[PDB]
Amino acid sequence: DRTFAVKNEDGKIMGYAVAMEGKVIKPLHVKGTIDHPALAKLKFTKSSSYDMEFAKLPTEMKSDAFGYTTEHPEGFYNWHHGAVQFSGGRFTIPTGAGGPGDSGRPILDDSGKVVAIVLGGANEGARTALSVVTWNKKGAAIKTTHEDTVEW
Repeated sequence: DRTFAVKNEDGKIMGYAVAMEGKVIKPLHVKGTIDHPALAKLKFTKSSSYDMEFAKLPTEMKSDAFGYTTEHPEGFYNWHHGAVQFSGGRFTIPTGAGGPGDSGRPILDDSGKVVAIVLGGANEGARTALSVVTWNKKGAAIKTTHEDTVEW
C-alpha cells in the first residue's frame, strides 16, 4: 500500500502518513512512529505553517507512491470513510463520518490520485468542513483551515 498508520508507544493508531510523489508526508500534529520498517526512522523536515512534515521516500517505494493532481473540479471525491464533496472551495463530509485518528488520510479522485490530505474538520451540523493541505500547479503547499476546526 501507500498509506501508513502512525502509532503511539502503546501501538494505538494516532493518524496516517502517505507515500506521495517521492515523499512520505504526514500531518505534523500526528504524534507517533510510522508503522513501516523502511519509514519509521527517516529524517523528517517539519513545517508549522502547513501542519506538515515529510521525508524522502526510500528508493524501493518510488513506483508505489500516490500521484498528486491539482485538478479538483467541483463534485464528489473518495476517502476511507466514503464520499467527500468539493464545492465553493471546501471539502465536506457527513458529520460523524470522520474523527480523531483520521488525520493524514488522503482525499482521492476516481483514478486514485490525491487531491488533498486531511488535517481535521469543523462541525457545521449535518456536514463537517475538512481542514486540508493541497498544492497548487507550482508545487506550493496550501493549508485551508475553517473556523473551530478540530484536529483529528
